[PDB]
Amino acid sequence: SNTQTVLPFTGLNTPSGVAVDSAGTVYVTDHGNNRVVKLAAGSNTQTVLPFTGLNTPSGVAVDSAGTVYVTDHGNNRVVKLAAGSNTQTVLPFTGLNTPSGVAVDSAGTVYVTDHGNNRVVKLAAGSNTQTVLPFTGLNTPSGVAVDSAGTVYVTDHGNNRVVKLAAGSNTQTVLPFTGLNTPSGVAVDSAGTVYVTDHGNNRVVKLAAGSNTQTVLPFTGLNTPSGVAVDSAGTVYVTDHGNNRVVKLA
Repeated sequence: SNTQTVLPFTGLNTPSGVAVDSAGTVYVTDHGNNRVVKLAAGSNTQTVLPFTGLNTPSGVAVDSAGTVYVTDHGNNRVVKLAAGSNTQTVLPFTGLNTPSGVAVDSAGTVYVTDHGNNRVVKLAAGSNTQTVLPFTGLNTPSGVAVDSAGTVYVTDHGNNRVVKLAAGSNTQTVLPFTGLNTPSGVAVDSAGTVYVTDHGNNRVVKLAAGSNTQTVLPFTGLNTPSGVAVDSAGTVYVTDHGNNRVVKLA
């Protein structure tokens, strides 16, 4: 599709991040209202999820069981809510500072950009010990995504770059995006194409794996976009933070 459409979230205030599940349900962190909202595909009526005591939530991820994970940025913590449950749990990360983003892999391992500590941490399901991943030379990571191969992708805000860390070898590669300015969010589709919100340049750009061609997607009029998500059909969703809206492109 060539035309962006605004999703009918109601009462949104500075959306900070977005995730989409395999049913096309769209989850958004409403940073300004301290809440997380979701909209089923084709619905006009959002649901406010029963998270509690959030403070400027910065990011959201959804696992294959429908469990929703939120970086509760102002409380230095990560919370999760199982599908159908009305009581969140706090994941046992320690020492986080203003965490910016979250991703979850097919094993349920949770990855968090610990933005205030310039590091990326991961916690396997059921574990008490978090692991600092061997990224190097980060400057304020702003978002994270993980693919089926366990490769972890991170937007490096201060260095205007996207990095990926291969599982096993721990080889870190800078993806050949160009002209980025404060990238804010990242998503990866099932084909390995990487999508990035180029916050400082008000655009969203995608790069297929191994390519030196980046594509500006035909969103229009963006202002400081904060997050991106891509569904199994290739539909792209963006939190257009500066315009208080969530836009999509099918």
